[PDB]
Amino acid sequence: KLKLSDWFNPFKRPEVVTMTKWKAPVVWEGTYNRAVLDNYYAKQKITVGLTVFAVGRYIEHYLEEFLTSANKHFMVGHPVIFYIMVDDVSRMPLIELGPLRSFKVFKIKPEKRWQDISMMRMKTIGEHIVAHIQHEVDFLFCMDVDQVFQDKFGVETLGESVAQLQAWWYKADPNDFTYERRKESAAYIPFGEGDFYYHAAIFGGTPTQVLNITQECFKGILKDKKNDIEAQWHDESHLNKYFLLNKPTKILSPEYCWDYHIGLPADIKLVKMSWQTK
Ligand SMILES: O=c1ccn([C@@H]2O[C@H](COP(=O)(O)OP(=O)(O)O[C@H]3O[C@H](CO)[C@H](O)[C@H](O)[C@H]3O)[C@@H](O)[C@H]2O)c(=O)[nH]1
Ligand SMILES: OC[C@H]1O[C@@H](O[C@H]2[C@H](O)[C@@H](O)[C@H](O)O[C@@H]2CO)[C@H](O)[C@@H](O)[C@H]1O
Ligand SMILES: [Co+2]
Repeated sequence: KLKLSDWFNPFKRPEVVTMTKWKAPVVWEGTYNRAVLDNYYAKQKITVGLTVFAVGRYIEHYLEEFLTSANKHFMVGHPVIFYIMVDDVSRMPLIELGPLRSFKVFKIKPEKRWQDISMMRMKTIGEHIVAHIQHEVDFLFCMDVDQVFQDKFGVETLGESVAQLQAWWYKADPNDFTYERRKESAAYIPFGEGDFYYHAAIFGGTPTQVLNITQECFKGILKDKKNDIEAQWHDESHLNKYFLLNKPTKILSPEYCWDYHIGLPADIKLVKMSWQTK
């Protein structure tokens, strides 16, 4: 059916990494033919899902900007369902959605520690994949709420398993990655090992793969807590361990999740999504 040559040309971005040793593309602005993919996926009649959690003061503020920008830039041309997880549903703001967009809201019990809020996402996402999302969408993205779409974030990002390159580390040496380095943690990665440092603010894939991502991360979170240890960067450490062992079939460049606090080097041609201030 579809082959990499049909839509992806790595040679259009020669100054950056565009392919991995396991044959996965790194999608940079200029390398992809979105028109070919729009037509390809429209034939298939796909629906894309997007989960976001919002707890505490995050609820009304970031969520409005996130959803407003998402409705504007996320997978335009194809049906989308927004899955919104909140602790108090009263905080859910009213965002008018465009054609073929809808949403569902669920009330979640907020955890005590800010670290468990972020990590408990993994369990909750898996539960809703089994309960309904596996029957509602063909691809699924899970995103932090404290970020904002800036340009088209389209079907060029879809794949079996999708990882995001952390903007601060994509040109760094693996020995400088902030992996979990304690052998006692399930997320342990030795020095000299690792392909990239992936950002936990964006990951996706088919519901099947996302279930495995979130189930395996959650089990590592669980094993760690039972040994009274918490990974350096919590779920992100476990996600990086997971993608080390289970290579993503597609990687998104830092253009798809950029921190302007870095600046704007020549590598970043067109930002599709940017961090919010932390
Ligand atoms: O009080 C809270 C805490 C967390 N969150 C949710 O958890 C996400 C992660 O928290 P932050 O965005 O505040 O922190 P970071 O930018 O440091 O998050 C990054 O590091 C985390 C681990 O520390 C996770 O790996 C996360 O996926 C990754 O984007 C938020 O986007 C939000 O969706 C809330 O809604 N409210
Ligand atoms: O290292 C993972 C961690 O990165 C944070 O980003 C830091 C970055 O690591 C640091 O080099 C730079 O000086 O400041 C950035 C902003 O604090 C992310 O904020 C965090 O979520 C993790 O992804
Ligand atoms: Co964040």
